[PDB]
Amino acid sequence: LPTEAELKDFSGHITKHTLVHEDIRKIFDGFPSSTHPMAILSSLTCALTGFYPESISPNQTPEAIDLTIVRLMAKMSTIAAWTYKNSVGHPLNYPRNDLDYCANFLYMMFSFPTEKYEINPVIVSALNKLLILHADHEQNCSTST
Amino acid sequence: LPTEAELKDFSGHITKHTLVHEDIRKIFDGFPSSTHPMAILSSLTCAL
Amino acid sequence: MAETAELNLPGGQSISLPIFEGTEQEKAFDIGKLRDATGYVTLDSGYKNTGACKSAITFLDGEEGILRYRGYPIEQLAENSSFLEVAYLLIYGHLPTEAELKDFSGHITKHTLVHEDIRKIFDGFPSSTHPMAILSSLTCALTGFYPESISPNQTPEAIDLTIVRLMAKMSTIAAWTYKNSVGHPLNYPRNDLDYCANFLYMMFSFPTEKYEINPVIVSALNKLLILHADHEQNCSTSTVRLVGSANASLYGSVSAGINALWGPLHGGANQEVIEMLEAIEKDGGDTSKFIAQAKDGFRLMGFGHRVYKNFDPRAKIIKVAADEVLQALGMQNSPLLKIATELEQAALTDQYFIDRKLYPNVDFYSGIIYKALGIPTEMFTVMFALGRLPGWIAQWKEMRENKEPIGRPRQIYVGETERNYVPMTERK
Amino acid sequence: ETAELNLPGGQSISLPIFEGTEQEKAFDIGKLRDATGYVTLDSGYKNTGACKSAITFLDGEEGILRYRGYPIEQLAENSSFLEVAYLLIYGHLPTEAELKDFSGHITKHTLVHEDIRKIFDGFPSSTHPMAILSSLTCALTGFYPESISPNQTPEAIDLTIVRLMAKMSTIAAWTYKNSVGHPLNYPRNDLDYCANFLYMMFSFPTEKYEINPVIVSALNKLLILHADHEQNCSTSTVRLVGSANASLYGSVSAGINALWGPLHGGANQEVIEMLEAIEKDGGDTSKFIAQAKDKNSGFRLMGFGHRVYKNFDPRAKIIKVAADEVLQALGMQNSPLLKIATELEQAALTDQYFIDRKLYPNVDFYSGIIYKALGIPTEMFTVMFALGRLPGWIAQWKEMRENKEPIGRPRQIYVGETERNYVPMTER
Repeated sequence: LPTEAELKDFSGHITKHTLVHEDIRKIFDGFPSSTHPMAILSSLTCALTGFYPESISPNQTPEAIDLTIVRLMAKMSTIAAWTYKNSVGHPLNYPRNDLDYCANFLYMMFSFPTEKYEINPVIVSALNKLLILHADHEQNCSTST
Repeated sequence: LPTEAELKDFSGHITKHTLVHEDIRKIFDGFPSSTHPMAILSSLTCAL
Repeated sequence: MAETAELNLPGGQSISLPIFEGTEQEKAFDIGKLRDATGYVTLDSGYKNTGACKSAITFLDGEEGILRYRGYPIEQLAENSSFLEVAYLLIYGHLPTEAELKDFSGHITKHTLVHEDIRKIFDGFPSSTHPMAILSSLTCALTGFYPESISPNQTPEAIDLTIVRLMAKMSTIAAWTYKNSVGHPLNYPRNDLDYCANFLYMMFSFPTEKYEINPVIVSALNKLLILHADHEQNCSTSTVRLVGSANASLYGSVSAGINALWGPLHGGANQEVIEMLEAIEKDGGDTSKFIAQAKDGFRLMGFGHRVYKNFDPRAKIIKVAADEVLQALGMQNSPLLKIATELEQAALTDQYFIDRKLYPNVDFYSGIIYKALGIPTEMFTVMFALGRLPGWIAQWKEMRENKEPIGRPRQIYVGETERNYVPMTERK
Repeated sequence: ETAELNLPGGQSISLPIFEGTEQEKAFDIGKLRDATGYVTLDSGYKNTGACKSAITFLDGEEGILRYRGYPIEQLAENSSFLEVAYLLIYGHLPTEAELKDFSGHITKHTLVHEDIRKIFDGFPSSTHPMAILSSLTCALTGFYPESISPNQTPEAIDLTIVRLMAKMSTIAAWTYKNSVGHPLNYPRNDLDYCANFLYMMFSFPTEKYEINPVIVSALNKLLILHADHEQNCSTSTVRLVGSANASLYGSVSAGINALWGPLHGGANQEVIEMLEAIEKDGGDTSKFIAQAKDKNSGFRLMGFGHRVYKNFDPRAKIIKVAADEVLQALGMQNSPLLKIATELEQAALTDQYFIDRKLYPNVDFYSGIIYKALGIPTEMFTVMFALGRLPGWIAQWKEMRENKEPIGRPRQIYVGETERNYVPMTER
């Protein structure tokens, strides 16, 4: 369990890195609105190695691995919300600096640029619970992959 | 081992389908020239 | 009280040359009749001994460490002026009225917004493109978007519009060159920040981290840019005047000046200053090894100067700001300040440095402030261009208003004398 | 041997004499400012020798032009563009093997990177071709960062030169395709330089392009006639920017911006506009010849006069005759524009006003009429000058670097305000 300082650095680093490179947004631009979100999630996820070639170098230092971990925890939230916006033809929301991980995902997914989005702490806290229940399950097909 | 007709249909069908959708070319357009080829191969392969 | 020079050309021929005395006792002889009356030209290596123009803009004396914009000492403009006030002074000749500095800074605010089509041109540059390629190429493009700017016979109204558009858009486009390199989305300029603050926002604000406008950083940037605003005649300023003398657009003449500034021989523009500080940090932060081994460059790394003997009069002012910037962030006991002080006190006390007059110049300190702000090495010459821009513009405008003729020098031919074309068959 | 210069006070200095291989004479003011504190004063460098050069001999008094001692008339009649480019750059007529090597390397490098094509995608069809040409040439330093790295190997430099000669042709054709909304052509490796340019520009899918050997010949000749002209403004820009060790790409981009100015290469566009205006007015050419003499009527005789030629321009005399031949060879009998042009020269050359002021047609006066006849629109005329002058720019840059010229740092005489104290805003 992290100390208050460990969780604040971990969650702060994740917040910083939720911004996805403009070139990945332009790759995303190529996908028709009809594309299944999972095609985009998997496709943009393997493009990250191309943008972060240090991630596949031999001799990963612990510091380098820590940076890959916060990059992927951050950017998965952003790209996941892109896959929804793509299906409905809405503009992409930039992530916010002031929202916690789950609130920021809900904002990126459901906010319009046409009005302040009302964040419902009931939905934020229900999403925290659902993600926690799915966080790990030992040696299933996806984890073994 | 294919008969002459099986290999000709198999190799003919492959020839027809070597053309990649214009939208996949536009996804490809997004990748910087510096990107490692394996990033593009894997990424375009899961877009299919 | 007018003098004359007498030139006695071998063969017995002689000419009287009128002497021109400037307002700081710089003397020239007028060779305006030399070729037509004698058949002779001067031969001058790198124009080192040639008065290309008369300027009311900037007086510089390197032996006496003096520098003035329009008579006003550099020390007093830096400590008390603002970049746009100094831009107005350099360009229009006097310290502005309250209404003048208001309208100028207001018109610049309105025009910092760059056309969507120039943003689409910018979209094509890969993220790895050196920022100076993008700065020079997009400045170049502006003449295409503002064709009126290469019209013959532009109203002074039109020329003033060109001047605010470029002062405005240079800051936007410089911020784009940084965003491109880190993959960040472009910021729209804001209507409610002043010139330097809007630049820092456009450069450093990004959706996932709070950007607060620190007034100490604003004050430091205003002094950096003031101190780079003009430096008399030099390669890049001469380029801007020469391209301008052909009636090129201001945009085209500045594009050419940027490419001159990019040259590693220019002086000042030396992104090796930030490179120095980084190479040392990575090598465990030990100065006295890089210094030791960088003997067995130096002008490229913020040490010494071509014009100024003894000391750079801009250096000791930006030294102050460099200290306030380090303390306004959390860097009082950082590797930067440590590495900085070791280098500087090799310069200011190691005799080898006192011998070859390698004192820290304004860019040694500028490179420290820039490294402090997280401005990368490949942006150093862009920050130089952004400061020098109003000087370029003032030098271009003076050149136009004095209706200087096209710069078209002569040569002495030292090639082959007349010989007939040999058709390809009859050669080898 | 020396000239002797007597200044007020006892001061006297011996300025050495230098005489070139065509008896052009200068005295060396190299040490003037260090020995005396004086400079020359010389507006537009009408009296200053910028350099020694073996590239091109220009006798403005007699109207003589040679490239490396080869008469222009003989090269224009019998040589080709790339042969002249080779001779200008490398200093001799190529052997059969050298010219095949040079044109072969140039053919390979004609393909422009897909990211430069995408930058080009951003320019609207309304953009003046020269904005596009200057902006993309500028971008090239971004794509070939080795070209600005210090210690260029001769091999490195040679690859820069072939890259630029090649890509200027492809990009110049893009600027035309942009204006008419046609898809870009890829270069064709089975076509010579001029035919490849003509195919890239004029081939479009819905009309059979035939390579016309008359058009290919006419283009080779015009490009040769534009190839070099000694120390003109744009060439002086390329050397100045280049003396800072800027990339060839950056130096040539600054050159293109100088050439665009109406007082330089931009004049060819204005000449054709004058001939069309006289065509439209319908009026006697003698009317405009009088208007031309009328100190301020609004009407200047464009394409007459030159800084150096006080006589016929040999390039104008060749293009005048070739315009007749080409229009005849293409079935364009009696160009109304050619008649007005030949009538303007007829009246001007016999009219004492013009003869006393040494006002003859220059290269710009007849060139538009031939470009027009090849299918080249007015807004491409200065692009065609840039494509011709390129190898001259390259030759001049290359010789400037091989001579190890120091950075170009012209001087001023200050004529502005003496030390005056900063006056805060509230006190003004």
